[PDB]
Amino acid sequence: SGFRKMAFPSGKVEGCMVQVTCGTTTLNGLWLDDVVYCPRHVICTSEDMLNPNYEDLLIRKSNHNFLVQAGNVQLRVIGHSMQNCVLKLKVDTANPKTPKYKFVRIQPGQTFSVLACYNGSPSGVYQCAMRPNFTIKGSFLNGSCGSVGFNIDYDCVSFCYMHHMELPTGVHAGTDLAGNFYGPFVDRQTAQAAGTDTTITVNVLAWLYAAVINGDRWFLNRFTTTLNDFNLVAMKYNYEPLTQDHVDILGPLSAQTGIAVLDMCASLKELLQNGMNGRTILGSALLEDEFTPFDVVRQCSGVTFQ
Amino acid sequence: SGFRKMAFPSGKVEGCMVQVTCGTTTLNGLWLDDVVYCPRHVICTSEDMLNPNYEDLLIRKSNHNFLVQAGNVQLRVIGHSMQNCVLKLKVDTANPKTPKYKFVRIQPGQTFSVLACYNGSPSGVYQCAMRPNFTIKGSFLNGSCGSVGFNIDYDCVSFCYMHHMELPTGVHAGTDLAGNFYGPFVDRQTAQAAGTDTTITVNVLAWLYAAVINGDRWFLNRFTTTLNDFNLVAMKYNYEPLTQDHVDILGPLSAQTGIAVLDMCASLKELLQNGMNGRTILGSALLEDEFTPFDVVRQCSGVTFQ
Ligand SMILES: *[C@H](O)[C@H](C[C@@H]1CCNC1=O)NC(=O)[C@@H]1[C@@H]2[C@H](CN1C(=O)COc1ccc(OC(F)(F)F)cc1)C2(C)C
Ligand SMILES: *[C@H](O)[C@H](C[C@@H]1CCNC1=O)NC(=O)[C@@H]1[C@@H]2[C@H](CN1C(=O)COc1ccc(OC(F)(F)F)cc1)C2(C)C
Repeated sequence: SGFRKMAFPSGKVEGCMVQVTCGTTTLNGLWLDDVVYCPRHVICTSEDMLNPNYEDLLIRKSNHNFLVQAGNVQLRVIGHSMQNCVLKLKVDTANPKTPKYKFVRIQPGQTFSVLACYNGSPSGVYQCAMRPNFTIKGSFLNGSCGSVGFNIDYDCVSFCYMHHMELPTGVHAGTDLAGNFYGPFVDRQTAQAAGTDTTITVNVLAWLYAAVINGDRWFLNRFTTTLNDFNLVAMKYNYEPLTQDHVDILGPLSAQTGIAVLDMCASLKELLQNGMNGRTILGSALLEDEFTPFDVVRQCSGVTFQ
Repeated sequence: SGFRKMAFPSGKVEGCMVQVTCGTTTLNGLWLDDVVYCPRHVICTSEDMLNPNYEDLLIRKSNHNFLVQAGNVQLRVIGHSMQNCVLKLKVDTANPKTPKYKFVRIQPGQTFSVLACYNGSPSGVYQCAMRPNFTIKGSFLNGSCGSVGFNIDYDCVSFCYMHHMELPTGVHAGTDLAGNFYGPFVDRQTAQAAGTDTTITVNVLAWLYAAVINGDRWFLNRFTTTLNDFNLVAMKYNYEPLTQDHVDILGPLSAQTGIAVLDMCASLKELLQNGMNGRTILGSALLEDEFTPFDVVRQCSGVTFQ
C-alpha cells in the first residue's frame, strides 16, 4: 500500500538526450536512430524571438551551423528539415541506445513523465498531466527546451511532449514530437495566455478510489446521484463534465472496491460542497486530479516494464 | 519556474536491478560488480516469518538454492554471506552496467528517490523523505522488497535505502545498503509500530523559499521572531526544533530572496496559528516538508548529472 505521484523509470529516454547548439542558443535534442529532434526556435536569437519567419531563418543555415553534442562525442549533422515547430537534424551516426518507441499525441487529462534536461544532461524526472487548457504545470528553467514527456508501456517508449516555452502565468507550453503545439500557442514571444483551466473530474474520482483501496474511508456515503445531477454540481465548481465513457473507464476500480461509480460521485459532490473540514485524502488537503484511472490500477497492482 | 517533487533520473540504478528467488520467495536484488544485495528474509518462508533465527536458516542453504535472474540471463551464485539484515550473493559475472556508486546512511529529514521494482523490473520512480521516526511514506506492494533509494551527485549514485517491510499503519521500513535498519524495526512479523512522527521544520522553510522564488508572496510579513520564540510555537504544532545549523543551511536561500531566515520563521508562525484560509502554496493546501534546502536550490537553478 501507499500512493505516490510516480514517474516512469527514465533510463530508456536518458540514453537519447543530446545537446544542440546553434549560434548563441543551447537546448536539448532527442536522438533516435540517425535523427535529432529539437525545437525550431534554436535557429533564432534574442532579437529573432519577437516575430520570426522560421522558414527564412532556416534557408539561411548550413549543416555545420548545428553543434549536436552527445555527451563527450560530437555528432556531425548531414541534413536538416523542419516539421511544424520542431527541427529534424540528420546525423551521420545512429544512436545505439535507441529504444523501441512511438510518437503519440495525447488528450488533455492524460498524464506523462517529464525528464527535465539541461545541456543534454538529465536533471530530474516527475509526473505531469496535460491540463484541459493544454498547458502543463511543470518545472522548467532557461535551457530546458527539448526535454520530452513520455509514457512507457511494456518495453516501448511513447513520446508525447517536447518543451518549448513558459507563459507569463508560470505554466508551460509545448508540442508533440511531430512539432504540433498542444493548444493555441505559437513559438513567438508575443502576448499569449493559457485560457481558463478546469479540474479533471474523472481523475479525481480515480484518486478517490485509490484512497479507498488504501484505507481512506471517511468521505464515503450512501447517498447516490444521477450522472445528470452530478454534472450540475460539477459545473458550479469549475470541474469538467463526466461522460459515460468516463463512467465505463472507472468500471474496474468500481468493481475492485465494491463502490458504484455513481456512489463515488455522490461522495465527490459533498466534498465539493462541504470541503474536507480538516481531514486529508492520501496526504492531500486538496482534491487531486493528476492521476488517471490507469495510473491508479497500475500503481495499486504493481505493473512493471522491461 | 515551477516547482515539482522531482526524482533523480533512474537509469543508472535500473541497470542494477535483478530478481532473486529462493524457495517460494521472489524479491529484488541490487547487482554491483560481482555481488547481489538483497533482504535476508528471502531465505524465509511463510511459517518462518514469525521469529526466524536467520543464521539457522542460512547455514542450511546451498549456493544453488538462490536463483538470481538478471532479466533473461541467469546469474550463477558462487558464494553467499550475511551482513546485518541483507544478503550478499557472490555471482560469477560482474555487472558491466555498474555505475560509480557509494553506500551512504542518511539522517532523518533528508530525501531520496526510490525506484520501485517487481521481479527485477522497475515499475516507477518517486521522491521520499526519511521521516523523523525513521519510516518512509512510500508506495510498495508485495514483492517490492529489494527496491533501493538513492541520490545522484554528478555521476555517482549514493545508495541509501533498501525496502524490507510495511508496518500496520501503512508506512514502510527498511535498511541502508549495509543492512542496518533505519529506526528500531526488525525483519520479523511481530508487533511493531512507527512511533510519533513530527514535521520537518527546516524543510518547510526551504519550501517556503521555493515559493517566494516562484512568486508566491501572500504569506510573507514584517514580523520577525527570535529562534527561541519560534521553537516555542513549533513544539505546540508537533514540528521539530530549528537549530542554528538549520539556520545557516538556509543561508543561500535567504540571501537569494532577501528574506532573513528569522523573518521566514515569523511567516511560518502565523501560518501555523491561522492556517492558510483558502490560499495554497505551490499548489498545496498543506505545509510541505519533503523538500530539503538542497532540493530547492538544485531545482530552482537547474543542476544536472552526467
Ligand atoms: C527554452 O529552453 C526556453 C524555456 C523557458 C525559459 C524559462 N522557462 C521556460 O520554460 N523557452 C523560451 O525561452 C521560449 C522561446 C521564446 C520565448 N520563450 C518563453 O518561454 C517565454 O515566452 C513568452 C510567451 C509569452 C510572453 O508574453 C509577452 F509579454 F507577451 F511577450 C512572453 C514570453 C520562444 C521562441 C517562445
Ligand atoms: C517484501 O517484498 C514485502 C513488502 C511488503 C508487502 C506489502 N507491502 C510491503 O512493503 N515485505 C514483507 O512482506 C515483510 C517481510 C515479513 C513481513 N513483512 C511486512 O512487510 C509486514 O510486516 C509486519 C510488521 C508488523 C506486523 O504487525 C503484526 F500484527 F504485529 F504482526 C505485521 C507485519 C518480513 C520478514 C518483515
